[PDB]
Amino acid sequence: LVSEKEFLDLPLVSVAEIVRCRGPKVSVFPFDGTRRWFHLECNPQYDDYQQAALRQSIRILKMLFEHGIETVISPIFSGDRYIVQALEGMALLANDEEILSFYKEHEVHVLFYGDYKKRLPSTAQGAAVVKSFDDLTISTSSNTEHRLCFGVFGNDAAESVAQFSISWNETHGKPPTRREIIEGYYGEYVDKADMFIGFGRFSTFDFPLLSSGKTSLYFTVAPSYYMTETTLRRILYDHIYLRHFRPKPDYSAMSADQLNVLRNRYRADRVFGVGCVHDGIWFAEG
Amino acid sequence: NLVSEKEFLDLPLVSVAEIVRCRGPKVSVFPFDGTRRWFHLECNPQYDDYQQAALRQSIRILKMLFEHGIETVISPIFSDDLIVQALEGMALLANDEEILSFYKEHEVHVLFYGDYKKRLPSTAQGAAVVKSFDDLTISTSSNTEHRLCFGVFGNDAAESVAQFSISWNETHGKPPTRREIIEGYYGEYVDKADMFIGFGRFSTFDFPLLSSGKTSLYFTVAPSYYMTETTLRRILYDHIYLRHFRPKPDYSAMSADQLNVLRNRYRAQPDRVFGVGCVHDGIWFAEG
Repeated sequence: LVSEKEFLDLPLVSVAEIVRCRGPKVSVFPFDGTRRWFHLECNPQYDDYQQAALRQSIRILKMLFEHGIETVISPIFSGDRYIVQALEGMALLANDEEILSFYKEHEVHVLFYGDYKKRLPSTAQGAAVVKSFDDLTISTSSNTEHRLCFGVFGNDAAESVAQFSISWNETHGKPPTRREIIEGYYGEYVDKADMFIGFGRFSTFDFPLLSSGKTSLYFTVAPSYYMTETTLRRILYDHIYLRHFRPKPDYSAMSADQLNVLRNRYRADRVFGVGCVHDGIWFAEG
Repeated sequence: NLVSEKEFLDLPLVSVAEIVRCRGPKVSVFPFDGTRRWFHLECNPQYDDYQQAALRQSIRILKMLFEHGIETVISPIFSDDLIVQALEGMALLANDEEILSFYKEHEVHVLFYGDYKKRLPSTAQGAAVVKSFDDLTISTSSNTEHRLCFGVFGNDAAESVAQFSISWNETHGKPPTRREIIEGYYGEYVDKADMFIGFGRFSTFDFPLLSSGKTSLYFTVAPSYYMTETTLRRILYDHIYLRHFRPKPDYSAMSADQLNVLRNRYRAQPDRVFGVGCVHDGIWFAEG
């Protein structure tokens, strides 16, 4: 029984306790539109993309964890032979000092999911990235306050599940349960996503097995890196108090006039996700 | 392909259907949602019958979708991630004269997917309904104009996939490919969903294996049954012409002002988020 203004005025710790009580326990947050943001808020002539971007990802993950969210799932990647570059960008997640300090300071256990072992190049660099992912999962394994799952080619889990399940049944004598399948794919058991925060065109991606009809979807207008505290709070408020508001509507107990308002509104077309294009850029209308 | 929204709206139906056939959405997911509300608003709950009304509207809409050139419609009917009443409803979908007449007239091939075999009552009635699903799939298998996939507890395919894959390896000596996994789950190979049209609260559900980042998501304000021809055309237009506009943005090639309009927009309206709603009399509505 909290209003939005009240929720906005709460001290941070109260918000965190509410989130631990009611969720979202598992939040999906790809960092999207990093391109556009980099051209708008940095200097592309002087600044370097990878470091700036990493700084912002750190800021947002910090914010999410500090709001009492236990697990963040963050799909990162899904010319050519600029692959060296992008393998270095992946490498930052396991070697950059600032982010390692972040994992330490916030007691984050980092896990990687997806088809990266087979899809990454069979080069010494590719092998090095994979090995640094493995090693990072091991060296953060003593952390238990938060879980961060990074998705690298984490889009089509069907074949991976098929093979995991064949092996499992061969060594256990029965199929793996859903929990066991999830543990196999993410490394540890993770609950279904409570929310997905996307950007721009309405679409979701790269959290196999964890999607449900109870996953709340949001789409920012600005690139993810513009995410402010106020915004995160309006999202949290919507998911916690409004998405599953009780009691459910009782149409029979509604006056003739209320029913008239609903009837008239629905009769006189409005659909979220229908957009417009300006200078080659899509914007949601409304 | 240089077509405006007004132009697209003014096109003859066959032109639209041909465009949809050419450019998609080939596979469209469309649950019928907000049906209690729709029924209390557009029918006489005191005189009218719920199921006939609802079925009539579902037929109307599926008809509209197929008439717009969409090959496959996937429609979650009963969802357990979102018995109780309807083992009955699905029975209607495989047994009601009007809808059977619809599958015939519109040459629809019907499939059922989900955990229904295990979730349906283990009674003779449950068995009979399952058999009628099977029989309907066989019966409409010669229909080739359209495909309709009904979701009955079609969430959480993981365990189904595990079991299918175990059996498959037992018979073939190797794991099934993705294609084979999809055939196993849906009965036939189906491509990834090109769009999902939902209602109200932004959420999607019950099309396992077929979701991708390329699935365009839409959320109507009104309950599904209010869907009109114009609304559907606006959705189609957005998906075909706007969602994947070419060329894609080249920021380094953009003028100072092209960057400025964007920067200014984001800085001057910093908290804009679609999916945040408001509640009145227990009804959630998206803001914006």
